Amino acid sequence: MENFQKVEKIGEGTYGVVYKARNKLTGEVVALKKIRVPSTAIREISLLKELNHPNIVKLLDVIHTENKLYLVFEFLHQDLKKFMDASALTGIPLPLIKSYLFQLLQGLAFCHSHRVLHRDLKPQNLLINTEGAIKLADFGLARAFEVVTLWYRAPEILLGCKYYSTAVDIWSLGCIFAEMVTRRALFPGDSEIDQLFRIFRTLGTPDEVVWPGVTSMPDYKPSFPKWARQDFSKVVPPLDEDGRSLLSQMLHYDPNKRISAKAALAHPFFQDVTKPVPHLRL
Ligand SMILES: CNS(=O)(=O)c1ccc(Nc2nccc(-c3cnc(C)n3C3CC3)n2)cc1
Repeated sequence: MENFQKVEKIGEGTYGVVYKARNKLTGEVVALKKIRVPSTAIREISLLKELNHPNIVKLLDVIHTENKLYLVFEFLHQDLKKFMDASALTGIPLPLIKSYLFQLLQGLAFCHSHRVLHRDLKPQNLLINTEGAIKLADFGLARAFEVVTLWYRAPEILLGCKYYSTAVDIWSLGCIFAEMVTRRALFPGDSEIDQLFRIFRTLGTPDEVVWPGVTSMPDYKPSFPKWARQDFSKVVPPLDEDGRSLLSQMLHYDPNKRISAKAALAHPFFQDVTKPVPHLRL
C-alpha cells in the first residue's frame, strides 16, 4: 500500500471503503478497494483479474499483504446514480439510455458466458466516462464471499432460492433500465417483505401458472396477498413499445423464462442503437 497515495474517499462499498488513489510509481490514478483472508477468496479473485471486457471495470491488481486484501481497479469519473440525480430535471436522453443498456447487456453477456455473476447490480456500481462508455464494477465479488439496497434484488433471491442464476443480473438491470426512463426507482423497498410486496403489486402476485414451482420456494407463504398485474404502459410511460416489450422480458418472474443478456442484445429495441456522448460535469 505504501505504493499508493489516497486522494479522496469515493464511497463505502459492500466489503470495504473505496478510495481514489495514485500509484506512487506509475503516477496512475486508480480506485482502491480495501476488503474487510481465506485462500478460496484469493483464487476466486485471481480469476477475476483475467476477466477483461470493455464494459467491465478492469481489476488491475490484487494486493494481499499483512493478512489484508486490497483490490486495485481502473478509475472512472462518475457512477450512474450521481449522473441520474444530475439529469433529474430533464431526464437522460433516450438514445443515451439505450446505449447504456446495450453496453451493460454486452458486459453481462460476457461475464455470464464465463459463468460469473454480479448478484448486486445497482446505479452505484455502474460507472461512466466522458466518451459515452458505461461499465460494471464489483463483478464476481459476491461469489468470492449503511443499509444495502434491496431495490434491484430478483424475486427468486427474496423467496429464498439458494442457487440462483445469471438471471438475477438481468432482473436488476431491468429495474435500472426502468429507473433511467421514469426517473424514479421501480421497486424502492425498505425491507425484504416490502420489496417483495412492491414487486407483487406491480407485476402481480406470482403463482404456478406464470412461475412453476414458486409456491414451493423456501420463503413462499400461501398467505401472501394476491394482487393483480398492472400494464407496463402505466409502469414506464415514456418508453416505447419496443422498450416496454424488452423490459417485460427482463422482468419475467420465472428465472428460466427471463431473457438472457445475449438474446436481449438481439431485441428490436436495439435496432437503432447509437453511442451518444453524455454531458458530464466533473
Ligand atoms: C461518489 N459518487 S461519484 O459519482 O462521484 C464517483 C466518482 C468516481 C468513481 N470512480 C470509480 N472507479 C472505479 C470503481 C469505483 C467504485 C465505486 N463504487 C464502488 C463500490 N467501486 C468499486 C471499486 C470497484 N469508482 C465512482 C463514483
